[PDB]
This record gives sequence, structure tokens and C-alpha cells, in this order.
Amino acid sequence: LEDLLFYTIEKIPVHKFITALKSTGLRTSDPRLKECMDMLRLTLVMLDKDLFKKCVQSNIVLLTQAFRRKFVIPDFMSFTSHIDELYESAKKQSGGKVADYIPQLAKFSPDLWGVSVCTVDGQRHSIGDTKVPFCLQSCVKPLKYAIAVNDLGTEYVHRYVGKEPSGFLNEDDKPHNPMVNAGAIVVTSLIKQGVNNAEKFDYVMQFLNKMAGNEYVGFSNATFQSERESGDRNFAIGYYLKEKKCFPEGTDMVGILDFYFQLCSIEVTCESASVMAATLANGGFCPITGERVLSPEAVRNTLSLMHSCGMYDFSGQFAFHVGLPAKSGVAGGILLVVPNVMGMMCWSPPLDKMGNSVKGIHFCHDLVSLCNFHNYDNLRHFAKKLDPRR
Amino acid sequence: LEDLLFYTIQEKIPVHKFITALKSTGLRTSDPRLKECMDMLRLTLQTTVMLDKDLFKKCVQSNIVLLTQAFRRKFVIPDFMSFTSHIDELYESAKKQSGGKVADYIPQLAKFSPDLWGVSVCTVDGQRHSIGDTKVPFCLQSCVKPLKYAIAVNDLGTEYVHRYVGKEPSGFLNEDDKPHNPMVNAGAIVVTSLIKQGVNNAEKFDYVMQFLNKMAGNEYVGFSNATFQSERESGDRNFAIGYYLKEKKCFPEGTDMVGILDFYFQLCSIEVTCESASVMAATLANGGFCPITGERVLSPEAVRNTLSLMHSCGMYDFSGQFAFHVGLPAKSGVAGGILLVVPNVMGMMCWSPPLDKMGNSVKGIHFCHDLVSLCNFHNYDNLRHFAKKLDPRR
Amino acid sequence: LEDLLFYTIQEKIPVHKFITALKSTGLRTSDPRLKECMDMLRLTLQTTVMLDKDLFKKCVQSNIVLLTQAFRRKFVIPDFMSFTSHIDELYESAKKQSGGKVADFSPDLWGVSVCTVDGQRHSIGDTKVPFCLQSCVKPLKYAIAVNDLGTEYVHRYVGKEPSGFLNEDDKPHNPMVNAGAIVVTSLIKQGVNNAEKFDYVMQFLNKMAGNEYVGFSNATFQSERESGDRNFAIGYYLKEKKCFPEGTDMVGILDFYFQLCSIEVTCESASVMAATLANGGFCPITGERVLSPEAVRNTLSLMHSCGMYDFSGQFAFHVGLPAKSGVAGGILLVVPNVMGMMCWSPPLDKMGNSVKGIHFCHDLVSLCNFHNYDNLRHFAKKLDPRR
Amino acid sequence: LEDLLFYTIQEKIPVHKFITALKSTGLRTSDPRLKECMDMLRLTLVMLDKDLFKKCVQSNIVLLTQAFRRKFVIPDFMSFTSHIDELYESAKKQSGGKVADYLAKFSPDLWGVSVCTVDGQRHSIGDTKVPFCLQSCVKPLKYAIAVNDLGTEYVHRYVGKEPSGFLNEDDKPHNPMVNAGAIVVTSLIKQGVNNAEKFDYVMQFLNKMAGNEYVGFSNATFQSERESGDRNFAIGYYLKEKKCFPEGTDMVGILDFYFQLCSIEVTCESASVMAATLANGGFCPITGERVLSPEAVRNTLSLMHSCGMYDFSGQFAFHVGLPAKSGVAGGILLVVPNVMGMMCWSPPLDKMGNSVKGIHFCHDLVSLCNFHNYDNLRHFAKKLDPRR
Repeated sequence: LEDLLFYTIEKIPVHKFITALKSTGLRTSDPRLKECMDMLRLTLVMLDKDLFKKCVQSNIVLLTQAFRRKFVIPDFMSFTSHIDELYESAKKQSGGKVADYIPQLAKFSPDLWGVSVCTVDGQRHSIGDTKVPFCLQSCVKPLKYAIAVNDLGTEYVHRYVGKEPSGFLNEDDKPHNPMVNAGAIVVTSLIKQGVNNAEKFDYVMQFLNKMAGNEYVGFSNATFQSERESGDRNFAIGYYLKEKKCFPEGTDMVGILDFYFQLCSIEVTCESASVMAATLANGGFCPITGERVLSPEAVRNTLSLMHSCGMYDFSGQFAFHVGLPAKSGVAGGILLVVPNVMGMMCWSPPLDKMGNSVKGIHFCHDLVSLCNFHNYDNLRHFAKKLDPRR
Repeated sequence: LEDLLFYTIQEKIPVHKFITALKSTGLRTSDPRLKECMDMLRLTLQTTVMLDKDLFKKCVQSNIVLLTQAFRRKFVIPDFMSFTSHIDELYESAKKQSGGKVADYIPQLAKFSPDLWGVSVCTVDGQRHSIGDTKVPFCLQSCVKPLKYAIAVNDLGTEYVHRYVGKEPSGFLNEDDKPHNPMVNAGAIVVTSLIKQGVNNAEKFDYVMQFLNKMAGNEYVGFSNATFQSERESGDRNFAIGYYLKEKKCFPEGTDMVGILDFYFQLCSIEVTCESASVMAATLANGGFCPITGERVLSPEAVRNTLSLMHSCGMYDFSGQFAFHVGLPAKSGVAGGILLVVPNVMGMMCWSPPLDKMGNSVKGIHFCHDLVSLCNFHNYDNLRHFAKKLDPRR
Repeated sequence: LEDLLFYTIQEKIPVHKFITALKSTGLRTSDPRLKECMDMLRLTLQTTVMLDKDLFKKCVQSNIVLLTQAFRRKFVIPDFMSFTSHIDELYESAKKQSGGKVADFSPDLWGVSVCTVDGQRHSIGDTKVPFCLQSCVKPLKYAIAVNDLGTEYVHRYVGKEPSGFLNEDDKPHNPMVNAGAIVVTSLIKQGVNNAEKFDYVMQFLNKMAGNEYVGFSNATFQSERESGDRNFAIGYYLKEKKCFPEGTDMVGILDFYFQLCSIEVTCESASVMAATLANGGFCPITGERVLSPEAVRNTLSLMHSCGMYDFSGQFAFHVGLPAKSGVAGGILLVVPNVMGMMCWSPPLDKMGNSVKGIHFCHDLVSLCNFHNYDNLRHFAKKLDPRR
Repeated sequence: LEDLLFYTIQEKIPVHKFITALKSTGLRTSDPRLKECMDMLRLTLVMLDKDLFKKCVQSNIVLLTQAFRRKFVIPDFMSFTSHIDELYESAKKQSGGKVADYLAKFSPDLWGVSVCTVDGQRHSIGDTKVPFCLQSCVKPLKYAIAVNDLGTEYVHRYVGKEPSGFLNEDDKPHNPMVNAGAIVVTSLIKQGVNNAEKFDYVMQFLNKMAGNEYVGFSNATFQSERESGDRNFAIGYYLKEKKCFPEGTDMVGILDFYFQLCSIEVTCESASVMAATLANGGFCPITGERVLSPEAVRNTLSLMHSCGMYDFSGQFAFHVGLPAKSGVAGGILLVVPNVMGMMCWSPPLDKMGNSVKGIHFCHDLVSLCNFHNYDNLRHFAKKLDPRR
């Protein structure tokens, strides 16, 4: 196992192993690599059979699979080369306008652009401004919906909200889906019922942590305050939803919107969020931690509704061309999921008429032109498309 | 080579025991890709029941690759015999769903017994299974919409086709005045206008028929003149659509709209069985390559576009719900057929005449829900973690 | 002058004889226009029961003109007694229709008040029972806005046409829908608090009613206030689309809005308001000009098209009279140039309109040609009260 | 009787003097109801005395008395037509809008306004006697015939009573004023008969309404409507599909009848009598004949009010406050209930599909006079009332 892996790389200089590992896409920071990385820390510049396996033994299974090219993208280093090329073609689109409707959204420089990819195997790549935290805004919708369905199951959740695109309420007298603001609001009321906004938020927060594999998650109070004061439309919705009895019994609405606004102000970076999208691409299992955050039905349902409802008015166009479930938000983030392969976060503040990141949208189209990630792309015949999984 | 495979089935090998092993891969002896081998076997049985290396290699030599993959269980569904057994269970479960009304609006659709129910599977590897009434021919009707839309996009390309017709569900014309998509009648009619322009219907129809043959691997494709006459006569709302389309200039220049409507009804009147249709379905599942004949019928462009639209628009008003729960591109028609594609896996046709309020076959819809509950074919199901679903792929 | 009148009713005229002929013109002795004359009779009765050219003239002098037109049969309904006879018959017929559901007031409560443009009054049923204007206030308050701010201003904020939340211009559809009524409410007496606002609208409402009963139900207000989720939704959507005038406090505007819906009237009191619109802005009993013709016309047009909720198209077609209904069960009904009236029954039909009222309005038009498009010269079988 | 009249008009009465007086009440010597009295005048034909006057005038003295005793709706007509002129001139200066090309022959310069009161008083200015197709203006007329023969309950079994805002909740067209409804109405009239007979009937009906003034048919327009009528065929098949026609209806035929109806020709003059008939409660003002039941006239006016102007109907009914019908030929059939009716014709149409000049004229008409539905008769403020 370890021995086998040992030769694969009479004495192994650590830095040689480190690079070999970093080329598989895995990060030394990987939670699943801790024991091995610690063991390396302990020993620390060259390793031998007995010793190597001493460090590696604990993680050997994951290390073997990285080195013996069994990850979803066998050649990651090449794949990231294309990601960079794509990232840069999109960088060249300066159009669109940053949402100014609140000061926190206005602050952001138009030229912040980043793409963070995390596969279902935990292979990571980043380019651009990945580490800059920004608000999930509408990107939180699929996430909290996932939490909702995960906790309460599909049937309960959809007693309250619809399964399809509108085209305020539908014929059943419920919001059309969780991706619209009315739907999202209703969903917000389903999560952790009978508890105060503080604990509710803590719960959701801890849940987003699991999804991120404990990568950066935060809260913008500045954004929250601005969301609250300027939230007149959301209030109009709340009051309508209340009058239509769309909420669970014993719901304090004004609280649900307070809660709702908070979720929208939850902060992420491209990195942290790409892992969240990976958890969705991995069937509920966080790729880096390996823990099961969400139930498959919750993930399935979410991926469905990001497909149909995800892009706002660009959803149909998006689904037809990109053919991938994705979530957009006013922050300029696009949470993009390629099922069974990877997930990613694209962030640029400038948005188009539809309200989606211009660069992100551009990048998504490009990404799918290049590789066959399109839902209806065929695995055996994809014509001239590049397949990163081979 | 073949040689290795001989040991993969004693010194001398009964012919019938080679057959049953082959037939168990889900493959059929009728397979066009098996012909050279199947013929050597039939010929050899003349020169007489049993074989030896050299004699075996004599028969299997041409088709070994396919035969090797089959006996090396390298096909999509490695255990086909087990998978089909589940299909039969789901079939029986749906057979118990007698609700729904057969479409009476014309004599040809009313002629059908409410109890005609069949399912046919064809994988991308040519593995076949059928149960219920597979052999009974019925009109595609709306099941033809994706197929003819595939043809247009194949010939004319995405960009052109969608100048005339839209890419998304309606939710008569969209904002740009094009029909909403190829899946609605307004769209299907427009698309019908795009195929084989500048020729008379007879040749247009023949072209479309050629195409359909290739897609069915030359299995049964036919025409019901009875239905065509009745579609023609009763087609008032299609004509309304035709005139609105002409008035709105949705058709290409020089289009003859009354003729395009004749062509349209003709296409709706094209006949298939569950078997022949399931192969057409598997082609879309196979990225444009007919799973049984190995020929490339459709461009990946066309196939992808079609699957997307069948996903969003294919189930009528049950589309949103269908895509959510079943999560497979599918197409329903008044005939009671459901053209179902599981990408990268297989394709199938479920046929029952009784329709639900949405217009979809009751037993079909029921079967499709069940199908996805059992196995993870749902678009967004995970290949690694599908919980307690079963995965025929392994 | 009055001389003539004298001989129109022997050497001496018993007073009762004068009152009874007067009350037959449909006029009421309480008519503010009759005050002087009636004051004089009560005084003469103190200085005692008969009148004479000099005594008479002394009483009827001040009021002659009205009293003259009254007895020259020159009012709009020349024969009132015979008209009110039919109203009573129409009342009893509609009374027999008990279908409908009360808002959640007895279901049995039903009543009709007629006030013509000449001040002629008739009342039957429970007409003194006070009830909330509710949506019946919408036209009245729109009339105030148009009156004060002019047509062009008011309609910068709200639309003139039936809906078919906001229209293409992002204004509410009209003053008759809630969104439109809430916006309109925002137009009246800007820059002042709700107390002074409410008074202003109330004094206006008093003039329209000829100072007849106008009141406010706080019980209703508190209810409409807590249960108002629908309107608060509308208030925020309105605020979000900037449909209000700059510097509007919407939460305050909504409170004002609930206040206007809670204003109480009676069938009688209200019928005068209706007759005011029928009179081109002049309260028929006082003679004061309450509203501008511009305002009165705009209101009637919108009551015609938008007034009955979803029954507007059907009501305007068949009845052809501008009218407004409210959840309280009242129907504000105006016959232009003729009269105005208030039908009130609590039980409502599926449309939100009073079962009895709606029935009455249909009956009314079938009998008399008041229909917008009925003809004055050839009405066929319809009776014409103006002759 | 007539003796009374005679003194009103010295010992003897030069005929021309009676003419000009007669013509000044707005009446026309061409007036059908004056026929007997006009006959007698040429019979005698340059002065008249009692006997002789009473001889010629006796015939119709009730009309001549009313006219000369200013008992007509507009007592001072000669003043009123002066304002109509001013209004006409004011409107004639609107050069905006486009002629319907889809008629192009018609010069955009053509503008005319014909007035006919409920008393038979006539006035014309601009291009009155140029014939033009009713087109959509025929819809209310068509509907009135239907409701006249078939009654309210039957006609509205097939078509709706209210504005749209293709079919309504009941699956019937929204009203007679939309092509869908108009087509349906057309299938209602004179059923069980061939289009040749159907057309003759509607033609005779329209004649009545016009008091036998010009009514005609443009085959040119008709052929063109048929060839370009794809929209109407689409509607036709949809109606057929939804079973909106009476059973046994030949849908393709109806469309043809429909096309023919839109191609019927009127002049501002003949058409104003039609509108006047609708203003007079179904009685043709000039003939005196009863053409339409009050039921039909009332229903027609209601629907013209709400549905008449296309998308401008709401804006129109609000401001103008008069029932009217507009058409692609640039015609506007305008009805003032109980007062008069008129046709305003200019080819160029605004974005709404309404005659630019006509619309402009109507607005001016109601600003000047209180003909507005909800204008008050006692207090109109600063408006002008032709009825006094």
C-alpha cells in the first residue's frame, strides 16, 4: 500500500512528495491529509520506506487514489491550465454594473474577478480574487433549501413551496419555488421552527460550515442592516405570504424576514463557496472533510431547482446552453455545480440585465464549450469537447 | 484473442450454450453488429452441435470486440438479466394502474385498448429487453417533436433553428414572437417548416423517414394514413396556429404553410412500436450514435439540444413536476407513448393509451416515477452516493 | 310670486294642508333650504292653525323659489309619491333575496335611501342603521383628491382604467382598487398629520352629505388595522415602486387608509353624498358646491368602469349606472342628473357585492330608464320617473 | 296650426325666405319627413299667403313647428355648427399618424365631420361625401342587428359583454368589438341562409339606419381583406376549434361574410345618420322609422363605450366619455346619446389604430360642450351646452 506508493515516487525528498501531492490537486491543508501532514511536521528532509509509510500510512487510501490517477480529473494540472485560460477570457469582459442599491454592494471594485474550483475528490484550484469575502445573497437560497429538505424531507417542504419556475404565487397558492424571493422567504420559515432567530442562524451557520469543510464563512452586519432598511419589496412579499397563509402555523413573520435578511448577508469567499458547491456535486458529502452534510434527496432537489430556477430570467437560456445547476446573487457570485465532477464559485460584482455576473456567466458558457459538463453532453461521444475526466 | 474468449465459456462448447450466454448480456441475435458472427454460426450448423477453438474463432472473428465486451461485462449495465427483472417488476406495478382516458378525438386513438401497455429498453450498448405489448405499432404523435427537432438542428445547426423557435418552456408566442419551443405545436409546426426546405412533402417525408430508420436502427418505422386523415380533418387548432404563425411571419421566406401543416400531420402519423422507438431513444442516449447499428445518426449538438428541451418542455404541463421527480428527458404524446432517455445509459418507450389529465400515459408516468425511485437515473442523482437506490451500472 | 303659490293650495290654508302637500313633493321639512319658511311656521303656530295671503307670504317668502318649483312639479321626479311607490316595490322584491354571506351585522338588515338632485327624499327598510363606508369611500376620497389637486396631478399617481398589481406605467390601475385607493389616500392633505387629515376628509364628507350623519367606527378601524396584512403588502410594494408622493410615510398612510374605510354612514346620509355626485358637485339639500365638476365627472367615470369589483363589466352593461360597493354591504349608486342613493344589505355574493343591492339595482334599471344608454325619447316599455 | 307658423315667418312669404329659415334649423330640404311639404313647394313653383303656405306646409306641420319653435335638441343650430367648424379646423391641423397601408390610395389629407342630431338636424364640413369602408366601425352596427333580431340572451350566449384587458373565462370571445367576437356575431346574423342573402339583409338594415343615404360595397377592399386575412383565419379556426359558432356554421363562409361587412362603404354623412339612429333609441332621425330595438341600441352603446376605441377605450371613455367605434379606414362613429351622432373620417391613424384627427376632434368636442357621459346637465361649469 504505502510501500507500493513509496516506490511510485531509495530516498524521497519531502519537497518532491509535496509537489507530487499538490499536482493531484489536493491541498496540504486538506482535513483528510492532516495525520500525514502532521506526521511530516513531526519528522521535520528525506524519507525512506519505513519512515515514509510512517507519515503516509494513516492517509494511505486517499494518497494512493491521488497518485494513481483515480480522481475525477486524472490530470488536474492540465485542467487548471484551461481554467486559467477561461478565467482570463472572462476577465476581458468589463461590462455590466455593480449593484449599488446598498452601500456594501457598491463598495466593491468592479474589477474583482475570481474562480474557485473544488472537485468531488477535494482537488482545488483558484485564480483571480478568491480569498475576498462577499455576501451569498441569493446564492444562499439553494443552500437553505437543502437544509430545509434535509431536515423536513421533500414532502413537508413542498407543502409550502412549489417545484417549478413561475414564467407572486402559483395555482396552489404557494410560492413557485425556493429560488424566488417569495419561495426563499417561505423556506426560511421552515428551518428550525420554534426557536429564536439567534439559534436558527447558528444552526444554519453550523450547517454551512459543514458544507464548506470549515472553510471561510462569515456574516456582514453592514449588508444585513442595509438589506433590512431597504427591504420594502421583501416586506411586501412577507405580508402577502402572511395574508395568503403560506407560512407554517405560529410563524412570526417579521422575524422570518429578519432571519431571511441575515442569511442573505452570510459571507463566503470563492474558495469556501466552491466547496459548498462541491458538497452538492458530491451527493451530500463534503469532498474535503468526507462527512455527509446533506441527504441525497436534499441535494437532488436543490440541483433540480438550481437548474430550472437558478439564473433568474436567464435560467432557461442558461439551462439550454450551460446545462448546469447554478445559483446567482446580487453580490456577483455564481454557485455552479457540475454533478459527479466538481463545484465552483465565480465572483465578479458587475451584473448584466438579468442580474447575473457578466464574467461569471461568460465563464460558465466558456467552461461548457470547452469540456462536456453539459447535462446532456454524452460521455462517449462528445465530439471536439475536452473531457477532464479522462 | 477470440482465443481467450473460448476459455471464457471444457474442450468443446455447445452452440446453444454460447447463445444463451450471449442472449443474457441483453444483446439480441438480431443485432446488426452481430451479423457476421451470427451468420457463421448458422452456416456452421449446416456443415454439421458444438465447437472448438478454430471453429469458434471462425464465427466470432469479426464480431469479437463486441462479443468480448459483452462477456467481459463492459457494457453499461453489467448485469442485464437482473436489471430487466426489475423492469418487469415495475411493469407489473404500473400494469395495475388502470386510471386515465384513451384519446377519443379521432377514431385511430380510440381504436386502442386501454389495456395495451408495454415497455422496451435499449441501452447504448444494444442491450434489449421488452415486456407488455412491444410489437403493437402506434403513432408517435407528439413523441415525434423531439425527433424532428433533432433533425433540423442536425442539418441546419442550433443558431438557425432557434431563429425561428425558442429554447424555453412557455409558463401563443414569446416576446420575440417566436414560438416558445419545438415541443409545443406552434414550435413543432415551425420546426417542421425548417426541415428539407425547397422540396415537396413526399421527399421531405422520405427524408424524415430515412432519418427515423437510421435512429431506430432500421427497426419498425411506419405511417398511419388513417391517423393522418383524421389529424388533417380535425386539425382546426393546428390550422389556427398555422395562420397565426404565417401572420406573425414565424416561417422561413417562401414557406407554404398549408403544405407545412400537411407535412406536420404526416409526421404525427408516423408509426413506431415500443421496440423500434426504444432504439430511437437509445440513440439520443448514445449521443447521436444508434446503439445497435453503430452508425452516427445525429450530431452531438442536435442530441444535446433535444434532450434539454425534452427535459424542460417534454411532459406538457407536467414538465416541471416531471423534471423535478423523474429528472429524465422524456416526450409524451396523445397516442400514449412516452419517449424516455437516460443519458449515457439507455433509452426506452413506454406505451399505454389511457391518458391522465395532463395528457400523459398514466401507466407510463407511473412507471417513470417508479423507475427513478428504484435506480438512480435521476438527472441530479449522484453516481458515488445515491443512498438506497440501486445502480444498474454496477 | 308667493301670492300665486297661495292660490295654488279657498280663503284660508290650514297649515297641515301645506305641510302635507310639501311632504308629497318628496321634500323634507328638515330641508336646510326650507329652514326659514319652516322656522316661520313654528313661530306662527306659537302666535296662535290657518294662513292667509299676508300670513302665508310671510312664512313662505324667504323660501319661495324652492317651494315654487316644488309645487310647480318642476323637480326631476315631478310625481315623487308615485316614484317612491315603485322604489318600495323594488325594495320588497329584493328583500326576498336572502342569499349571500355576511362579512367576517344582521343579514336581515336591508334598506334604500333616495335623494334626488332636487332634495327629494325617500327612505325604506333600515336606513338609519349606521354602517362603514369601506370601499364605498374610495370614489368619495378620489373625488376629494381630484377636487383639490386636479385631474392631471391625481392621475400622475394613479390610473384611469380597469385592471383586467400595477399597470404598464407602474401606477396602480385606478382609485377603485386597493392599491389605487391607498395611493389616492396619500394624495389628500399632504404635509399634515393623520388627525387633521381625517378631519379634512370628514368635513368634506359632511358637506357632501348635507351635514347628515357621518361618523367613525373605531371598532372597525382596530379590526381593519390588525387584519390588514393584504394592505400592508400593498403599501410596501407601493413604497418599493415609489408610487407615493415624495416624503410619504406609508405606515402612516395605511393607518389613514383604514380610518377612511371605517367611516360610518346611514342609507340616508349616504344617499345625499350620492346625489351630490349626481348633482355635479352641489349637495342637493344644502345647495353648497362641495366638489368641482372635474372631480365629480372623473369619479362617476371610474365608478362606472371600476366600481363593482369584478362585476363592473357585467354591472355597467346591464345596470349602466355608476356605483360603488363595499364589504359592509352598501352600494353607493348615482343616477346622473336625476338622483343618488344608498342600498345597504350586509350579505354579499361571490363578487363581494351585496346580494339585495345588486338585485335592487338590476330591478331599478329594468323598471325605469336610468340606464346610461337608455333613451329619453324612446325607452320602450320602461317607465320614466322624470315625467 | 300652420296658420300660427305662418305669421311667425307681413302679408306674404317669399319662398326662399322660408327655405333659409328652414335650412337654419339644421333641417334639410332633402329630409324624408319633409317630402310632402317639399313636393307641394315645387308643385306651386315666388310668394305665399296663408292658404297657399298652409297648403304646402300643412303636410308636415308638426316637424316644421318644432323646428321653428326651436324645440329641437340643439335649439340654436347655426351657432352650434360654427363650433363644429372651429373644432374641425382645429383638428385639421393634425398631420400626424399614418394611413393604413395594409386604403393607401386614400389621401391622408381627407378630413371630414358629419353631424346628425336626433331631430334630423344635419351639418357637414371637410370631405363628407367621399365613400370609405366601415371596416371596424361596422362591428357595433353588425352587433345591433344581431341583438335586434336574436335578443340579448342569445347573442351573448356566443359572445361576451366586457373588455379583454383570444377568449375569456367562458371560452367565448370577449365582446362584439373584437375581431374574435365580431366574427362570431357575423355567424349569428341571418343564419340558415347563403352569404348573398345575408349581405342583402345587413345591407337593407344598414340602409334603414342611414335613412337611405349612401351605403355601398368596396370589392377592392374586400378582395384585399380576404387575401391578407391570415390573422382572421387563425381566429376563425380557433373559434371553430373551441366550438364558439352556432351549430351548422360554415366557418370559412363566415369569414367571407365578415370580410364583406368590413368592406361596406359609407360617407361621413350617411354614417352620421347611422350613429344618430343609435342616439335616437333605434329610430332613424331623418326617416322616423324604427330600425332597432332599444335593447339592441342600449347594448351597442354600452359596448362601444367600453370596447370601442381599441386600447384607447379606457382613456377615451374616461376623457371623451362617449360611445364610439373606430376603424382602419380612419373612421370614427361617434354617438352622443339623446343628442346626436356623427362620423369623423381621416385616413391617418395613431399608434392605437384610431384616426388622429377624429380622436383629436372628439376630445375637443367634449371639452367644449358637456356631451360627456358624466358631465352634469345643471352645472357644467365653463363648458357649453348646445341644448340651450
